[PDB]
Amino acid sequence: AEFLAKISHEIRTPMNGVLGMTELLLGTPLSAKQRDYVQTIHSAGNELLTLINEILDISKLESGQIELDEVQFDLNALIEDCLDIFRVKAEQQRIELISFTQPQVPRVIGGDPTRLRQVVLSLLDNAFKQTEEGEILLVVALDDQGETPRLRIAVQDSGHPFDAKEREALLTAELHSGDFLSASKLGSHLGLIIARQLVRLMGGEFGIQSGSTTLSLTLPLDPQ
Amino acid sequence: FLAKISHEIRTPMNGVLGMTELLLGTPLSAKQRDYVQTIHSAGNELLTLINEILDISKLESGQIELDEVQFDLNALIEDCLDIFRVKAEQQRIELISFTQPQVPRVIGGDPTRLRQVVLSLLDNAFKQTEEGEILLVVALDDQGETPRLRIAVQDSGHPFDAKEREALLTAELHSGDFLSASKLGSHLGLIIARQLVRLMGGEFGIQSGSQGTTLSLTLPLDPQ
Ligand code: NI
Ligand code: NI
Ligand code: NI
Ligand code: NI
Ligand code: NI
Ligand code: NI
Repeated sequence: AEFLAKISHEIRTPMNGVLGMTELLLGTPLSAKQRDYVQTIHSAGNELLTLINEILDISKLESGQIELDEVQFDLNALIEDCLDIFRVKAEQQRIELISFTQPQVPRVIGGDPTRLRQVVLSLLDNAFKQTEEGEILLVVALDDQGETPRLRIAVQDSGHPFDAKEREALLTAELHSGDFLSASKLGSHLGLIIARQLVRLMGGEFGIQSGSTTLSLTLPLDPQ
Repeated sequence: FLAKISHEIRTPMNGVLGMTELLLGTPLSAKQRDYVQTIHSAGNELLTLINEILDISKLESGQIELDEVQFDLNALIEDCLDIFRVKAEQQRIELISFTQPQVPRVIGGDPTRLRQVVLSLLDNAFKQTEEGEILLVVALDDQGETPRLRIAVQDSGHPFDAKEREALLTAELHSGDFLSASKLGSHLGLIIARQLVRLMGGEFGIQSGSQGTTLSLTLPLDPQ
């Protein structure tokens, strides 16, 4: 996990130029059809750059190069924010965003918001690509089961929930430098897997119960 | 190239390069042209790098197996040189090739990788030499206990250092140390080229005369 982080500059350096010219190109006199192409380089280039950025920092985390910072953040305000990106396209029918935050759960807890923001988004975004019609509910509750209260977050999948082989391969997902690029055909897109690894790093477990899927994450916490 | 870059890196970058090849068909100013010209000449660099990084990790891990089929040796070596002739005509370079009288027409092996290794060395020449002559000698080597094939590519080019020579022969990934970040970007395909030959069955070494650098592999020629 040192490697990708060690040579991070040279994976960044040309990509910084691709968007560098692009966010610069918009200022030039662009014709009607030209600007349609240049912004495509902007729009598609970023979603690859963020992917690149998203795989390097997780590569840094498994090495122990950097730490997940512990701060006290508004748990509900983050979740309701996570919904608001998807609520704008929730007006299209045959899907319904539902949020249930059990009254017992705290409003603020100690953890890392940004990396939790990804995992909640990555679990939520997967539900949209899965469901053609239906409704998606996100529960934020704590399961008192266990020696010490632990927080749980789950998202319910609409269709073809999981391959029996496919899920097991998700639970035992550990990716190295080259492994993050190999395009394993088994199929959990990069987005899902990176998301999975973090939820192991912060403690707790990942759970998917496929019933004809509820991508569940159970972070820990100390009772205070 | 024998490693499939991810479904989520290849296709966004596929759209970026698709624009640059398409955008030049549109009238644009000179200063505007360089911006799109680099994205083609730089967006490829990252895509070439991600593949190269991935290729080593697959060679070391052993997930790569070689075909055993009969191919025409002359065509392959003749076909590789046809690629570079257009790149060699502009560059003031005369590339020449000699194939010994004794080396056979057909040998059993893997023609797809052997092309890549021959492509790998042959590219390195043009990368590090101008004004010079590039030569490709194909000749069997009888010094071993049994006749073996060996292919030599040398350039009237600038030599390799004492440490870059040592690095190309010893450095490995998911191992001790890769020794560089800046220096590998150009010479990474040569390590890959070594990985095949070392797997192919014979040793691949480099002897740098202080000017011409000869990169020669020895492949185990078929029994009879
Ligand atoms: Ni650096
Ligand atoms: Ni922007
Ligand atoms: Ni399926
Ligand atoms: Ni896809
Ligand atoms: Ni091209
Ligand atoms: Ni390793």
